Amino acid sequence: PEPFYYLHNFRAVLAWIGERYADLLDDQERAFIAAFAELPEASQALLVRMVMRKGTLFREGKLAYAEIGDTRAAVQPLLALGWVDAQPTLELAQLFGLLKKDELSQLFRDHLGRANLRKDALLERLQPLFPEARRLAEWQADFAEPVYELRCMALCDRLRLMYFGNLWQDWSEFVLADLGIYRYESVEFSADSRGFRLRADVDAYLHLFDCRQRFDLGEPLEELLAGLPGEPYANPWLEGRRVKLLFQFAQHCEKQRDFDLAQRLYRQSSHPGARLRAIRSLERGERFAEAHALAREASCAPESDAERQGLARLLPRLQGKLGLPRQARAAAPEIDRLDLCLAFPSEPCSVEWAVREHLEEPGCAVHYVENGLINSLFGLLCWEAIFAAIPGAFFHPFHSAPADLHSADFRQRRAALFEACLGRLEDGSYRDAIRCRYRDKFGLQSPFVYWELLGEELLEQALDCLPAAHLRAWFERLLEDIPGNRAGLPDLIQFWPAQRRYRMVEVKGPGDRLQDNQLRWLQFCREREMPVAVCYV
DNA sequence: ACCAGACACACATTC
DNA sequence: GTTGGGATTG
DNA sequence: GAATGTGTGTCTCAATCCCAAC
Ligand SMILES: [Mn+2]
Ligand SMILES: [Mn+2]
Repeated sequence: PEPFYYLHNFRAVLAWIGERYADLLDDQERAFIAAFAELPEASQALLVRMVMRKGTLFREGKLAYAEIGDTRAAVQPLLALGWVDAQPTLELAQLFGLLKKDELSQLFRDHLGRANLRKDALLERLQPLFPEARRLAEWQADFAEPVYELRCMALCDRLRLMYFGNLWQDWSEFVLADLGIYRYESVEFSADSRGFRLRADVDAYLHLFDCRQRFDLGEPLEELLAGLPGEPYANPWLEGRRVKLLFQFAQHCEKQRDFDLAQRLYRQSSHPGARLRAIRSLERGERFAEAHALAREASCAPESDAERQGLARLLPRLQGKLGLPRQARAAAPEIDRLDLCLAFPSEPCSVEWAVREHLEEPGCAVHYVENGLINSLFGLLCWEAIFAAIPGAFFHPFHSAPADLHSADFRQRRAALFEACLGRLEDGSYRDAIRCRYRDKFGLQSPFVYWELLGEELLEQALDCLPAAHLRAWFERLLEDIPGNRAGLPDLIQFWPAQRRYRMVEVKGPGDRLQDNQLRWLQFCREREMPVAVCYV
Protein backbone atom coordinates (compact mmCIF):
# COMPACT_ATOMS: atom_id res chain seq x y z
CA PRO A 1 0.00 0.00 0.00
CA GLU A 2 2.94 2.37 0.65
CA PRO A 3 5.73 2.73 -1.98
CA PHE A 4 8.19 3.78 0.75
CA TYR A 5 7.66 0.65 2.86
CA TYR A 6 11.40 -0.07 2.88
CA LEU A 7 12.14 3.50 3.97
CA HIS A 8 9.56 3.54 6.78
CA ASN A 9 10.86 0.22 8.09
CA PHE A 10 14.42 1.57 7.88
CA ARG A 11 13.30 4.64 9.84
CA ALA A 12 11.68 2.30 12.36
CA VAL A 13 15.06 0.66 13.04
CA LEU A 14 16.96 3.91 13.57
CA ALA A 15 14.01 5.06 15.68
CA TRP A 16 14.34 1.91 17.79
CA ILE A 17 18.07 2.54 18.26
CA GLY A 18 17.51 6.18 19.21
CA GLU A 19 15.05 5.06 21.88
CA ARG A 20 16.78 2.09 23.50
CA TYR A 21 20.40 2.01 22.32
CA ALA A 22 21.15 5.72 22.72
CA ASP A 23 24.16 5.42 25.04
CA LEU A 24 25.60 2.54 22.99
CA LEU A 25 26.14 4.87 20.01
CA ASP A 26 29.19 6.95 19.10
CA ASP A 27 29.63 10.65 18.24
CA GLN A 28 29.94 10.38 14.45
CA GLU A 29 27.27 7.66 14.31
CA ARG A 30 24.71 9.88 16.04
CA ALA A 31 25.48 12.47 13.36
CA PHE A 32 24.63 9.87 10.71
CA ILE A 33 21.12 9.26 12.03
CA ALA A 34 20.47 12.99 12.37
CA ALA A 35 21.90 13.81 8.95
CA PHE A 36 19.90 10.97 7.38
CA ALA A 37 16.61 12.54 8.46
CA GLU A 38 17.70 15.78 6.77
CA LEU A 39 18.02 14.11 3.36
CA PRO A 40 15.19 14.39 0.78
CA GLU A 41 12.48 11.70 0.64
CA ALA A 42 14.05 10.47 -2.60
CA SER A 43 17.65 10.46 -1.38
CA GLN A 44 16.73 8.68 1.85
CA ALA A 45 15.06 6.03 -0.30
CA LEU A 46 17.96 5.74 -2.76
CA LEU A 47 20.45 5.26 0.07
CA VAL A 48 18.59 2.45 1.85
CA ARG A 49 18.21 0.59 -1.44
CA MET A 50 21.97 0.21 -1.84
CA VAL A 51 22.14 -1.18 1.72
CA MET A 52 19.44 -3.84 1.38
CA ARG A 53 20.99 -4.89 -1.93
CA LYS A 54 23.80 -7.43 -1.50
CA GLY A 55 26.62 -5.57 -3.23
CA THR A 56 28.55 -2.54 -2.03
CA LEU A 57 29.34 -1.20 -5.49
CA PHE A 58 26.44 -0.33 -7.80
CA ARG A 59 26.14 0.24 -11.52
CA GLU A 60 23.82 3.19 -12.17
CA GLY A 61 21.78 1.12 -14.63
CA LYS A 62 20.84 -1.31 -11.87
CA LEU A 63 19.54 1.45 -9.56
CA ALA A 64 16.45 2.28 -11.62
CA TYR A 65 13.50 2.93 -9.29
CA ALA A 66 10.16 4.64 -9.92
CA GLU A 67 9.54 5.65 -6.30
CA ILE A 68 12.74 7.65 -6.55
CA GLY A 69 13.01 10.23 -9.32
CA ASP A 70 16.13 10.73 -11.42
CA THR A 71 18.76 8.45 -9.88
CA ARG A 72 21.58 10.80 -10.90
CA ALA A 73 19.85 13.64 -9.02
CA ALA A 74 18.68 11.93 -5.82
CA VAL A 75 22.18 10.48 -5.31
CA GLN A 76 23.89 13.89 -5.17
CA PRO A 77 23.11 14.60 -1.49
CA LEU A 78 24.74 11.25 -0.66
CA LEU A 79 27.81 12.06 -2.76
CA ALA A 80 28.05 15.39 -0.93
CA LEU A 81 27.97 13.69 2.47
CA GLY A 82 30.54 11.16 1.25
CA TRP A 83 28.22 8.29 2.17
CA VAL A 84 28.26 7.30 -1.49
CA ASP A 85 31.43 7.58 -3.57
CA ALA A 86 31.53 8.15 -7.32
CA GLN A 87 34.84 7.47 -9.05
CA PRO A 88 35.59 4.67 -6.58
CA THR A 89 38.82 2.64 -6.63
CA LEU A 90 38.15 -1.05 -7.25
CA GLU A 91 40.10 -4.20 -8.06
CA LEU A 92 40.00 -6.40 -11.14
CA ALA A 93 38.23 -8.97 -8.94
CA GLN A 94 35.27 -6.78 -7.98
CA LEU A 95 35.28 -5.15 -11.44
CA PHE A 96 34.13 -8.49 -12.85
CA GLY A 97 31.25 -8.35 -10.38
CA LEU A 98 29.94 -5.17 -12.02
CA LEU A 99 30.48 -5.93 -15.70
CA LYS A 100 28.90 -8.56 -17.93
CA LYS A 101 30.98 -11.39 -19.40
CA ASP A 102 30.59 -9.93 -22.90
CA GLU A 103 31.76 -6.43 -22.00
CA LEU A 104 34.81 -7.84 -20.22
CA SER A 105 35.90 -9.46 -23.50
CA GLN A 106 35.89 -6.13 -25.35
CA LEU A 107 38.05 -4.35 -22.77
CA PHE A 108 40.59 -7.17 -22.47
CA ARG A 109 40.67 -7.89 -26.20
CA ASP A 110 44.41 -7.56 -26.83
CA HIS A 111 45.38 -7.91 -23.16
CA LEU A 112 45.36 -11.70 -22.93
CA GLY A 113 41.83 -12.62 -23.97
CA ARG A 114 40.90 -16.19 -24.88
CA ALA A 115 37.67 -18.11 -25.40
CA ASN A 116 36.51 -17.84 -21.78
CA LEU A 117 36.10 -20.91 -19.59
CA ARG A 118 34.35 -19.53 -16.50
CA LYS A 119 34.06 -16.06 -14.96
CA ASP A 120 35.70 -17.14 -11.70
CA ALA A 121 38.41 -18.81 -13.81
CA LEU A 122 38.85 -15.64 -15.89
CA LEU A 123 39.55 -13.81 -12.65
CA GLU A 124 42.15 -16.45 -11.75
CA ARG A 125 43.68 -15.74 -15.18
CA LEU A 126 43.97 -11.93 -14.94
CA GLN A 127 45.38 -12.02 -11.39
CA PRO A 128 49.09 -11.45 -12.12
CA LEU A 129 48.57 -9.06 -15.05
CA PHE A 130 46.35 -6.48 -13.41
CA PRO A 131 47.01 -7.02 -9.68
CA GLU A 132 46.71 -3.38 -8.64
CA ALA A 133 43.33 -1.67 -8.36
CA ARG A 134 42.23 1.42 -10.30
CA ARG A 135 39.28 3.73 -10.85
CA LEU A 136 36.74 2.81 -13.53
CA ALA A 137 38.18 5.60 -15.67
CA GLU A 138 41.57 3.86 -15.44
CA TRP A 139 40.25 0.48 -16.65
CA GLN A 140 37.95 1.71 -19.41
CA ALA A 141 38.20 5.50 -19.54
CA ASP A 142 35.74 5.37 -22.43
CA PHE A 143 33.07 3.69 -20.26
CA ALA A 144 29.83 5.67 -20.06
CA GLU A 145 27.91 4.68 -16.93
CA PRO A 146 29.02 5.86 -13.45
CA VAL A 147 29.51 3.44 -10.54
CA TYR A 148 28.52 4.28 -6.96
CA GLU A 149 30.33 2.72 -3.99
CA LEU A 150 28.62 2.58 -0.60
CA ARG A 151 31.05 3.92 2.01
CA CYS A 152 28.78 3.56 5.06
CA MET A 153 28.11 -0.18 4.99
CA ALA A 154 30.13 -0.76 8.16
CA LEU A 155 27.97 1.85 9.87
CA CYS A 156 24.76 0.26 8.54
CA ASP A 157 25.48 -3.32 9.63
CA ARG A 158 26.16 -2.03 13.15
CA LEU A 159 22.59 -0.72 13.43
CA ARG A 160 21.28 -3.99 12.01
CA LEU A 161 23.27 -6.05 14.52
CA MET A 162 21.96 -3.83 17.33
CA TYR A 163 18.30 -4.01 16.29
CA PHE A 164 18.44 -7.79 16.11
CA GLY A 165 20.71 -9.89 18.33
CA ASN A 166 22.61 -11.09 15.27
CA LEU A 167 23.43 -10.53 11.58
CA TRP A 168 21.76 -13.57 9.98
CA GLN A 169 18.45 -11.71 9.75
CA ASP A 170 18.20 -8.89 7.20
CA TRP A 171 15.77 -6.06 6.45
CA SER A 172 13.47 -8.47 4.59
CA GLU A 173 12.13 -9.51 8.02
CA PHE A 174 9.93 -6.41 8.05
CA VAL A 175 8.41 -7.15 4.64
CA LEU A 176 7.82 -10.82 5.35
CA ALA A 177 6.17 -9.75 8.61
CA ASP A 178 3.93 -6.99 7.22
CA LEU A 179 2.79 -9.34 4.44
CA GLY A 180 1.72 -11.94 7.03
CA ILE A 181 4.14 -14.58 5.76
CA TYR A 182 5.97 -14.55 9.10
CA ARG A 183 3.70 -13.98 12.10
CA TYR A 184 5.44 -13.62 15.46
CA GLU A 185 4.25 -13.98 19.04
CA SER A 186 3.91 -10.43 20.35
CA VAL A 187 6.03 -11.03 23.45
CA GLU A 188 5.75 -8.05 25.78
CA PHE A 189 8.45 -5.38 25.98
CA SER A 190 9.70 -6.88 29.25
CA ALA A 191 13.50 -6.95 29.06
CA ASP A 192 13.65 -3.55 27.38
CA SER A 193 17.23 -4.20 26.25
CA ARG A 194 19.46 -7.24 26.38
CA GLY A 195 20.62 -6.45 22.86
CA PHE A 196 24.07 -5.74 24.23
CA ARG A 197 25.67 -4.53 27.44
CA LEU A 198 28.26 -2.10 26.01
CA ARG A 199 29.82 -1.41 22.60
CA ALA A 200 32.61 -3.81 23.60
CA ASP A 201 30.21 -6.69 22.95
CA VAL A 202 29.39 -5.36 19.48
CA ASP A 203 32.99 -4.99 18.27
CA ALA A 204 33.58 -8.52 19.56
CA TYR A 205 30.70 -9.94 17.53
CA LEU A 206 31.80 -7.86 14.53
CA HIS A 207 35.48 -8.84 14.49
CA LEU A 208 34.63 -12.53 14.90
CA PHE A 209 32.35 -12.17 11.88
CA ASP A 210 35.25 -10.65 9.93
CA CYS A 211 37.35 -13.78 10.51
CA ARG A 212 34.44 -15.92 9.33
CA GLN A 213 34.13 -13.63 6.31
CA ARG A 214 37.87 -13.97 5.69
CA PHE A 215 37.64 -17.78 5.98
CA ASP A 216 35.13 -18.62 3.25
CA LEU A 217 36.96 -15.98 1.26
CA GLY A 218 40.10 -18.12 1.01
CA GLU A 219 42.79 -16.99 3.45
CA PRO A 220 45.42 -19.14 5.21
CA LEU A 221 45.03 -20.19 8.84
CA GLU A 222 48.16 -18.36 10.00
CA GLU A 223 46.53 -15.10 8.88
CA LEU A 224 43.14 -15.67 10.52
CA LEU A 225 44.52 -16.94 13.84
CA ALA A 226 46.79 -13.89 14.19
CA GLY A 227 43.82 -11.71 15.11
CA LEU A 228 41.94 -14.35 17.10
CA PRO A 229 42.30 -14.76 20.89
CA GLY A 230 43.51 -17.63 23.07
CA GLU A 231 41.53 -16.28 26.03
CA PRO A 232 37.80 -17.11 26.15
CA TYR A 233 34.98 -14.53 26.36
CA ALA A 234 32.88 -13.37 29.31
CA ASN A 235 29.53 -12.81 27.59
CA PRO A 236 27.91 -16.30 27.48
CA TRP A 237 26.41 -16.48 23.96
CA LEU A 238 29.42 -14.60 22.57
CA GLU A 239 31.87 -17.15 23.94
CA GLY A 240 29.64 -19.78 22.38
CA ARG A 241 30.09 -18.34 18.89
CA ARG A 242 33.87 -17.91 19.11
CA VAL A 243 33.90 -21.54 20.17
CA LYS A 244 31.54 -22.46 17.33
CA LEU A 245 33.87 -20.63 14.93
CA LEU A 246 36.87 -22.62 16.11
CA PHE A 247 34.80 -25.74 15.39
CA GLN A 248 34.03 -24.86 11.76
CA PHE A 249 37.72 -23.95 11.46
CA ALA A 250 38.86 -27.33 12.74
CA GLN A 251 36.58 -28.99 10.17
CA HIS A 252 38.66 -27.53 7.34
CA CYS A 253 41.84 -28.77 9.01
CA GLU A 254 40.30 -32.26 8.80
CA LYS A 255 38.62 -31.87 5.39
CA GLN A 256 42.11 -31.26 4.06
CA ARG A 257 44.66 -33.64 5.57
CA ASP A 258 46.28 -31.80 8.47
CA PHE A 259 45.00 -33.68 11.51
CA ASP A 260 47.63 -32.29 13.87
CA LEU A 261 46.02 -28.84 13.70
CA ALA A 262 42.37 -29.95 13.61
CA GLN A 263 43.02 -32.07 16.68
CA ARG A 264 44.85 -29.42 18.69
CA LEU A 265 42.08 -26.97 17.78
CA TYR A 266 39.03 -29.11 18.67
CA ARG A 267 40.21 -29.21 22.28
CA GLN A 268 40.36 -25.41 22.51
CA SER A 269 36.63 -25.25 21.72
CA SER A 270 33.83 -26.05 24.18
CA HIS A 271 31.43 -26.70 21.27
CA PRO A 272 29.05 -29.67 21.50
CA GLY A 273 30.65 -32.71 19.87
CA ALA A 274 34.06 -31.04 19.53
CA ARG A 275 35.61 -33.27 22.17
CA LEU A 276 34.58 -36.24 20.04
CA ARG A 277 36.17 -34.89 16.86
CA ALA A 278 39.40 -34.32 18.79
CA ILE A 279 39.51 -38.06 19.49
CA ARG A 280 38.63 -39.06 15.92
CA SER A 281 41.37 -36.69 14.75
CA LEU A 282 43.99 -38.34 16.96
CA GLU A 283 42.73 -41.71 15.73
CA ARG A 284 43.43 -40.49 12.19
CA GLY A 285 46.99 -39.42 13.02
CA GLU A 286 48.37 -42.68 14.43
CA ARG A 287 48.11 -41.09 17.89
CA PHE A 288 46.35 -43.99 19.60
CA ALA A 289 48.19 -43.30 22.86
CA GLU A 290 46.88 -39.80 23.55
CA ALA A 291 43.63 -40.75 21.78
CA HIS A 292 42.93 -43.27 24.54
CA ALA A 293 44.02 -41.01 27.40
CA LEU A 294 41.65 -38.31 26.15
CA ALA A 295 38.91 -40.85 25.42
CA ARG A 296 39.24 -41.92 29.05
CA GLU A 297 38.51 -38.41 30.31
CA ALA A 298 35.35 -38.58 28.20
CA SER A 299 34.43 -42.09 29.36
CA CYS A 300 34.67 -41.00 32.99
CA ALA A 301 32.45 -37.97 32.33
CA PRO A 302 30.56 -37.83 28.98
CA GLU A 303 29.22 -34.73 27.23
CA SER A 304 25.70 -35.82 26.21
CA ASP A 305 23.68 -38.90 25.24
CA ALA A 306 25.19 -38.57 21.76
CA GLU A 307 28.77 -38.43 23.04
CA ARG A 308 28.16 -41.67 24.94
CA GLN A 309 27.31 -43.31 21.62
CA GLY A 310 30.58 -42.19 20.05
CA LEU A 311 32.72 -43.57 22.87
CA ALA A 312 31.27 -47.07 22.50
CA ARG A 313 32.54 -46.97 18.92
CA LEU A 314 35.93 -45.36 19.47
CA LEU A 315 37.13 -47.08 22.64
CA PRO A 316 37.30 -50.68 21.37
CA ARG A 317 39.20 -49.45 18.30
CA LEU A 318 41.77 -47.54 20.36
CA GLN A 319 41.98 -50.12 23.14
CA GLY A 320 42.46 -52.70 20.38
CA LYS A 321 45.23 -50.94 18.49
CA LEU A 322 46.82 -50.22 21.87
CA GLY A 323 48.15 -52.96 24.13
CA LEU A 324 45.00 -52.66 26.25
CA PRO A 325 42.19 -55.25 26.25
CA ARG A 326 39.18 -54.66 24.00
CA GLN A 327 36.45 -53.73 26.50
CA ALA A 328 33.04 -54.94 25.35
CA ARG A 329 30.36 -52.58 24.01
CA ALA A 330 26.56 -52.69 23.70
CA ALA A 331 24.08 -53.13 20.85
CA ALA A 332 20.36 -52.49 20.30
CA PRO A 333 17.75 -55.23 19.69
CA GLU A 334 15.81 -54.63 16.46
CA ILE A 335 12.35 -53.94 17.89
CA ASP A 336 9.38 -55.29 15.91
CA ARG A 337 11.55 -55.30 12.78
CA LEU A 338 8.88 -55.64 10.09
CA ASP A 339 9.83 -56.20 6.44
CA LEU A 340 8.03 -55.98 3.08
CA CYS A 341 9.19 -56.25 -0.55
CA LEU A 342 7.05 -54.38 -3.10
CA ALA A 343 8.45 -54.27 -6.64
CA PHE A 344 7.47 -51.74 -9.31
CA PRO A 345 9.17 -49.99 -12.25
CA SER A 346 8.29 -46.38 -13.15
CA GLU A 347 6.63 -44.01 -10.66
CA PRO A 348 9.18 -41.78 -8.83
CA CYS A 349 6.92 -40.93 -5.88
CA SER A 350 8.46 -40.39 -2.45
CA VAL A 351 9.33 -43.63 -0.64
CA GLU A 352 7.95 -42.53 2.72
CA TRP A 353 4.84 -41.22 0.95
CA ALA A 354 4.26 -44.64 -0.62
CA VAL A 355 4.49 -46.51 2.70
CA ARG A 356 1.83 -44.18 4.13
CA GLU A 357 -0.39 -45.37 1.28
CA HIS A 358 0.07 -49.06 2.10
CA LEU A 359 -0.45 -49.00 5.88
CA GLU A 360 -3.74 -47.18 5.24
CA GLU A 361 -6.67 -49.26 6.50
CA PRO A 362 -10.33 -48.65 7.37
CA GLY A 363 -9.35 -49.05 11.04
CA CYS A 364 -6.12 -47.03 11.25
CA ALA A 365 -4.49 -44.06 9.52
CA VAL A 366 -0.81 -43.11 9.31
CA HIS A 367 0.93 -39.72 9.01
CA TYR A 368 4.39 -38.93 7.65
CA VAL A 369 5.95 -37.08 10.60
CA GLU A 370 9.70 -37.27 11.16
CA ASN A 371 10.29 -35.61 14.56
CA GLY A 372 7.31 -33.39 13.71
CA LEU A 373 4.38 -34.51 15.86
CA ILE A 374 6.17 -34.78 19.21
CA ASN A 375 7.96 -31.48 18.57
CA SER A 376 4.83 -29.41 17.86
CA LEU A 377 2.86 -31.27 20.51
CA PHE A 378 5.59 -30.25 22.98
CA GLY A 379 6.00 -26.69 21.74
CA LEU A 380 2.29 -26.09 22.33
CA LEU A 381 2.12 -27.60 25.82
CA CYS A 382 5.17 -25.65 26.96
CA TRP A 383 4.38 -22.74 24.63
CA GLU A 384 3.66 -20.14 27.31
CA ALA A 385 6.69 -21.45 29.21
CA ILE A 386 9.02 -20.78 26.27
CA PHE A 387 7.78 -17.34 25.21
CA ALA A 388 7.85 -15.96 28.77
CA ALA A 389 10.36 -13.09 28.96
CA ILE A 390 13.42 -13.47 31.20
CA PRO A 391 15.70 -10.42 31.72
CA GLY A 392 17.76 -11.54 28.71
CA ALA A 393 15.46 -13.52 26.42
CA PHE A 394 13.67 -11.24 23.95
CA PHE A 395 14.33 -7.69 22.79
CA HIS A 396 13.24 -7.24 19.14
CA PRO A 397 9.75 -8.23 17.89
CA PHE A 398 10.81 -10.37 14.91
CA HIS A 399 12.39 -13.21 16.89
CA SER A 400 11.58 -16.89 16.41
CA ALA A 401 12.59 -18.15 19.85
CA PRO A 402 14.11 -17.05 23.18
CA ALA A 403 17.77 -16.09 22.67
CA ASP A 404 18.99 -18.26 25.57
CA LEU A 405 17.88 -21.54 23.97
CA HIS A 406 21.24 -23.10 23.12
CA SER A 407 22.54 -22.07 26.55
CA ALA A 408 22.42 -24.82 29.19
CA ASP A 409 20.46 -22.49 31.49
CA PHE A 410 17.40 -22.62 29.20
CA ARG A 411 15.69 -25.12 31.52
CA GLN A 412 17.00 -23.51 34.72
CA ARG A 413 15.84 -19.98 33.88
CA ARG A 414 12.39 -21.49 33.21
CA ALA A 415 12.53 -24.36 35.72
CA ALA A 416 9.39 -22.97 37.38
CA LEU A 417 7.24 -22.53 34.27
CA PHE A 418 8.17 -25.81 32.55
CA GLU A 419 7.30 -27.77 35.70
CA ALA A 420 3.95 -25.95 35.96
CA CYS A 421 2.98 -26.77 32.37
CA LEU A 422 4.34 -30.33 32.40
CA GLY A 423 2.32 -30.90 35.56
CA ARG A 424 -0.78 -30.86 33.35
CA LEU A 425 0.65 -33.78 31.39
CA GLU A 426 0.44 -36.35 34.21
CA ASP A 427 -2.41 -34.43 35.85
CA GLY A 428 -5.62 -33.64 33.97
CA SER A 429 -6.15 -31.01 31.26
CA TYR A 430 -3.29 -31.73 28.84
CA ARG A 431 -5.89 -31.88 26.06
CA ASP A 432 -7.74 -28.71 27.05
CA ALA A 433 -4.40 -26.91 27.40
CA ILE A 434 -3.00 -27.85 23.98
CA ARG A 435 -6.25 -27.02 22.21
CA CYS A 436 -6.50 -23.50 23.65
CA ARG A 437 -2.84 -22.91 22.81
CA TYR A 438 -3.45 -24.40 19.36
CA ARG A 439 -6.32 -22.08 18.41
CA ASP A 440 -4.97 -18.96 20.14
CA LYS A 441 -1.37 -19.07 18.94
CA PHE A 442 -1.91 -20.62 15.49
CA GLY A 443 0.37 -19.91 12.53
CA LEU A 444 3.17 -18.30 14.54
CA GLN A 445 6.90 -18.64 13.86
CA SER A 446 7.71 -20.80 16.88
CA PRO A 447 10.58 -23.26 17.30
CA PHE A 448 9.60 -26.95 17.05
CA VAL A 449 5.98 -26.04 16.23
CA TYR A 450 5.46 -26.99 12.59
CA TRP A 451 1.98 -25.54 12.06
CA GLU A 452 1.86 -26.23 8.33
CA LEU A 453 2.04 -29.96 9.10
CA LEU A 454 -0.13 -30.37 12.20
CA GLY A 455 -3.73 -30.38 10.97
CA GLU A 456 -6.83 -30.05 13.14
CA GLU A 457 -7.76 -33.65 12.34
CA LEU A 458 -4.41 -35.18 13.33
CA LEU A 459 -4.13 -33.41 16.69
CA GLU A 460 -7.35 -34.86 18.13
CA GLN A 461 -6.24 -38.38 17.16
CA ALA A 462 -2.80 -38.08 18.76
CA LEU A 463 -4.29 -36.81 22.02
CA ASP A 464 -6.35 -40.00 22.36
CA CYS A 465 -3.82 -42.66 21.33
CA LEU A 466 -0.62 -41.08 22.67
CA PRO A 467 -0.73 -41.80 26.41
CA ALA A 468 0.11 -39.48 29.31
CA ALA A 469 3.20 -41.37 30.49
CA HIS A 470 4.83 -41.54 27.05
CA LEU A 471 4.29 -37.85 26.39
CA ARG A 472 5.47 -37.36 29.99
CA ALA A 473 8.65 -39.25 29.08
CA TRP A 474 9.30 -37.64 25.68
CA PHE A 475 8.99 -33.96 26.61
CA GLU A 476 11.17 -34.35 29.71
CA ARG A 477 13.89 -35.79 27.49
CA LEU A 478 13.82 -32.84 25.09
CA LEU A 479 14.44 -30.60 28.09
CA GLU A 480 17.59 -32.56 28.97
CA ASP A 481 19.08 -31.61 25.60
CA ILE A 482 16.98 -29.30 23.41
CA PRO A 483 19.38 -28.87 20.47
CA GLY A 484 20.28 -32.57 20.63
CA ASN A 485 16.91 -34.30 20.87
CA ARG A 486 15.07 -32.07 18.37
CA ALA A 487 15.96 -34.42 15.49
CA GLY A 488 15.98 -38.15 14.82
CA LEU A 489 12.58 -39.81 15.01
CA PRO A 490 10.26 -42.24 13.17
CA ASP A 491 9.11 -41.09 9.72
CA LEU A 492 5.60 -42.45 10.31
CA ILE A 493 3.11 -42.71 13.19
CA GLN A 494 -0.02 -44.88 13.14
CA PHE A 495 -3.12 -44.68 15.34
CA TRP A 496 -5.73 -47.31 16.26
CA PRO A 497 -8.72 -45.24 17.54
CA ALA A 498 -10.95 -48.16 18.60
CA GLN A 499 -8.64 -49.89 21.07
CA ARG A 500 -6.62 -46.70 21.56
CA ARG A 501 -2.99 -47.46 20.69
CA TYR A 502 -0.29 -46.05 18.39
CA ARG A 503 3.01 -47.10 16.85
CA MET A 504 5.84 -45.08 15.30
CA VAL A 505 7.84 -46.51 12.39
CA GLU A 506 10.93 -45.43 10.47
CA VAL A 507 10.99 -46.66 6.87
CA LYS A 508 14.21 -47.48 5.01
CA GLY A 509 15.30 -49.09 1.76
CA PRO A 510 18.27 -51.47 1.65
CA GLY A 511 20.27 -48.47 0.43
CA ASP A 512 19.91 -46.88 3.87
CA ARG A 513 20.91 -47.74 7.41
CA LEU A 514 19.48 -45.50 10.13
CA GLN A 515 21.39 -42.64 11.73
CA ASP A 516 22.82 -42.06 15.20
CA ASN A 517 20.09 -39.62 16.27
CA GLN A 518 17.31 -42.05 15.33
CA LEU A 519 19.09 -45.01 16.92
CA ARG A 520 19.22 -43.15 20.25
CA TRP A 521 15.47 -42.55 19.94
CA LEU A 522 14.57 -46.20 19.38
CA GLN A 523 16.55 -47.14 22.49
CA PHE A 524 14.69 -44.59 24.60
CA CYS A 525 11.42 -46.03 23.31
CA ARG A 526 12.08 -49.74 23.90
CA GLU A 527 13.34 -48.88 27.39
CA ARG A 528 9.94 -47.35 28.18
CA GLU A 529 7.97 -50.09 26.39
CA MET A 530 6.80 -47.54 23.83
CA PRO A 531 5.22 -49.20 20.78
CA VAL A 532 7.75 -48.53 18.02
CA ALA A 533 9.28 -50.47 15.14
CA VAL A 534 11.50 -50.26 12.05
CA CYS A 535 10.35 -51.14 8.54
CA TYR A 536 12.60 -52.34 5.70
CA VAL A 537 12.07 -52.62 1.94
C1' DA B 1 19.84 -20.43 15.73
C1' DC B 2 24.26 -17.15 12.53
C1' DC B 3 25.94 -21.84 4.72
C1' DA B 4 22.59 -24.91 8.23
C1' DG B 5 20.67 -28.80 10.74
C1' DA B 6 17.90 -32.58 8.74
C1' DC B 7 16.48 -36.42 5.68
C1' DA B 8 17.99 -39.80 2.02
C1' DC B 9 21.72 -40.59 -1.13
C1' DA B 10 26.66 -41.85 -2.66
C1' DC B 11 31.46 -43.88 -1.67
C1' DA B 12 35.37 -46.21 1.24
C1' DT B 13 37.04 -49.72 5.11
C1' DT B 14 36.94 -53.81 8.31
C1' DC B 15 36.12 -57.40 12.38
C1' DG C 1 21.36 -19.07 -29.97
C1' DT C 2 19.78 -21.85 -25.45
C1' DT C 3 18.57 -22.81 -19.97
C1' DG C 4 18.40 -22.28 -15.48
C1' DG C 5 20.53 -19.90 -10.27
C1' DG C 6 20.39 -16.01 -7.88
C1' DA C 7 20.11 -11.35 -6.93
C1' DT C 8 15.70 -8.58 -6.73
C1' DT C 9 11.21 -7.80 -5.82
C1' DG C 10 7.14 -6.81 -2.60
C1' DG D 1 26.19 -58.55 4.00
C1' DA D 2 26.95 -56.46 8.98
C1' DA D 3 28.71 -52.16 10.98
C1' DT D 4 31.58 -48.67 10.41
C1' DG D 5 33.31 -44.27 9.07
C1' DT D 6 33.01 -39.91 5.81
C1' DG D 7 31.39 -37.36 1.62
C1' DT D 8 27.85 -35.66 -1.66
C1' DG D 9 22.61 -33.78 -2.56
C1' DT D 10 18.38 -31.57 -1.03
C1' DC D 11 16.03 -27.12 1.09
C1' DT D 12 13.88 -22.72 3.85
C1' DC D 13 7.85 -16.57 1.24
C1' DA D 14 6.77 -16.96 -4.27
C1' DA D 15 7.02 -14.58 -8.96
C1' DT D 16 10.23 -12.21 -11.46
C1' DC D 17 14.21 -11.75 -14.45
C1' DC D 18 19.53 -11.54 -16.68
C1' DC D 19 23.36 -12.69 -16.90
C1' DA D 20 26.64 -16.49 -17.32
C1' DA D 21 26.48 -20.44 -17.72
C1' DC D 22 28.30 -27.60 -19.97
MN1 LIG E 1 12.88 -39.41 7.19
MN1 LIG F 1 13.15 -43.13 6.16
